[PDB]
Amino acid sequence: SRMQLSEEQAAVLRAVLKGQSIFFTGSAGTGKSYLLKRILGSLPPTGTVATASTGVAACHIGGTTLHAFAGIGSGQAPLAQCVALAQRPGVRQGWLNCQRLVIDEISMVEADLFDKLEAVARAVRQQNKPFGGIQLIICGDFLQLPPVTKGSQPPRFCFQSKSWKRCVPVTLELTKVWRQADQTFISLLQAVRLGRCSDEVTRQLQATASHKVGRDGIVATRLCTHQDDVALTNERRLQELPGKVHRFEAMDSNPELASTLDAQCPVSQLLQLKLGAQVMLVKNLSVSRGLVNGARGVVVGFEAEGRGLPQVRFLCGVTEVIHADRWTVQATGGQLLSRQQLPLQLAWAMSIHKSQGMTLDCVEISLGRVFASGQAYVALSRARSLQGLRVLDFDPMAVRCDPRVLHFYATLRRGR
Repeated sequence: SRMQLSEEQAAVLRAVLKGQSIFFTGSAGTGKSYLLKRILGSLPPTGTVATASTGVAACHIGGTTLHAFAGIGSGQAPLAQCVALAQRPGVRQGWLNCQRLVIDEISMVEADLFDKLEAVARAVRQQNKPFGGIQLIICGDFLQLPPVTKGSQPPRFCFQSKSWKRCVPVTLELTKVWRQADQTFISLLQAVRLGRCSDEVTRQLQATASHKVGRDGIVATRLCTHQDDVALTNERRLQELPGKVHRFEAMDSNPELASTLDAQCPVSQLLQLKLGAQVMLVKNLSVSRGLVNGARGVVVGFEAEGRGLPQVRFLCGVTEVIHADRWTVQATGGQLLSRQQLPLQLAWAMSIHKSQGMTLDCVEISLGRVFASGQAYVALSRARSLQGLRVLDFDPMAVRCDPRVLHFYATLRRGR
């Protein structure tokens, strides 16, 4: 075990191994990802179900989406219907065989959906205990973006559900800046997350507006709010370059489901590159050499023969030819599907949604406009340090947070 756990992280692990349902929570940069991986290595594979609310986060933990596991379609039908969908052959044994259920990215789950899931559990398993007697291991942070709904009315946070207190009797916090993160920058994030933008926070961010962050042909990625505008942007920037197009097609086990893999793993069926393309790594190839998720680079060549694989120069100081990697996704019903493709994305632009669970080493962020509660904090959390970041037109009016969620955190802090 490469690194020793902190006293706060050790407490979580203890509780989990005694069989207790627990929610653990804290800002970015407190070691939540490291702790999830240590929990999943410590538990028996048999009966342990790793899930996340998103595709992006599910892949980072080698699991599946909560939507796919559940098998209740959208969750919006009456209980008896949801319950009938969960009874379907493959979907049903997943519920029966689950002993411990890990759920990352809990901020994304709306309260009415948590309540539907909890009742579906008790019915399918014929067990009167909370969530059908499953040991729940829940990770996230409600000071992130609010949950989305389609349901016409306001969305409600997961902690407002009728079954939350019954299901989650112990909550523990991670508060210290983790040993793989920068003290100065995480301390600034922790102030922004609580809505608190002092004159010194505003100075430190405004001071980055003039920063040159790239070098050696690598330029900063512009962080954006919406995935579709991002794809058009990256495609237009690639079209402007004069080099010939190089195409890389995925090898899929089940090509009749490519759309599903496009939507759940971090790479597509077809990757196009040229000399000069701005790229981002999306697998951890080597932590010790800086080849981690979010590492920024530029294409500097292609192999002259064979498959013509790209040669990438990274900001971290590595130049290397990038080969195909593998991802496995679990479909509703349980079938394992696989995609082999290069672990690279275009990176003139990147959305907040597709960058969850990672940080970039070369990034530009615009924060003069007001966004939702938690938006300024979540965007700044995609950077690593003040050195790798340029903030345009920062305004402390950009910083808003949800007062109901602040009171939830203040109660937790008063405990200890």
